Amino acid sequence: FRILFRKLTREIYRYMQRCIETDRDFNLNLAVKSTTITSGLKYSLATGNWGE
DNA sequence: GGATTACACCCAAGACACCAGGCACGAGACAGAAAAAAACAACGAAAACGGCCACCACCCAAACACACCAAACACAAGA
Repeated sequence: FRILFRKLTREIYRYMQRCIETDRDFNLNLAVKSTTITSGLKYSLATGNWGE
């Protein structure tokens, strides 16, 4: 979970780099790609390979 | 620095890339580089003042001699 959540926070940074340039208010519900942690946990528990 | 580490067989389970900066084209600005002109060096022409030979007179150089001093064989002294 630590690995996958640092992935997610890096995505949030990469997104706030672009969207903020537009100079708009953003609701953060399009800023988090929730599928990263879900897909990672599911991949590890379904394959056994413990990691990205 | 690499390279190799038993042989045969059975079963199950998941994936069979997604997403992000570079090539082309897509347009500005100082730098990669090109054109010019004005204060840089020299040379031609005129002006008059510094340079060369006279003229010149007083100050330093040579001769004469003075007395004075430094000096050198040797008759005498001496160990």
